Amino acid sequence: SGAIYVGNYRVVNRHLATHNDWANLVWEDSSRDLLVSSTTAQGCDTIARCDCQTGVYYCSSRRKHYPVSFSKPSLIFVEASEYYPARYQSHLMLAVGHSEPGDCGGILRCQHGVVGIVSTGGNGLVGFADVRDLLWLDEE
Ligand SMILES: [Zn+2]
Repeated sequence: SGAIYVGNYRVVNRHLATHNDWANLVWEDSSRDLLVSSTTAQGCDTIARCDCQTGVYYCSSRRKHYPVSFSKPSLIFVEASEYYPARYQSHLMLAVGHSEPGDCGGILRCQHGVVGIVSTGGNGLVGFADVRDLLWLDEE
């Protein structure tokens, strides 16, 4: 589990969204596994605005932050997981690393802020849903 809290936005994995998320929807995209809902309280996370390919992600199933290199956001074929069939997922970045279903929502961060959240795992790869292209999270 995990979310990003920026401005009056809450960013979560679409497969972990709550009724309150859907009842306060801003934007959602199944192909990216992302959903954004509106918040009453201001959040303090900064979204990275950059093309970094190195950062650190949180792996809840190891209670550890791991430094990783990660790929550019792309359309990646993902094997079946407990929450999606095998499919193409968009805006996805991969690294070599550990990722269980419970690790979804862990933050990937670089020197510029939050890059994305854990979304996929298996075959010794961890996939992160990028948020750096969602420039509107920074305003309004
Ligand atoms: Zn960066």
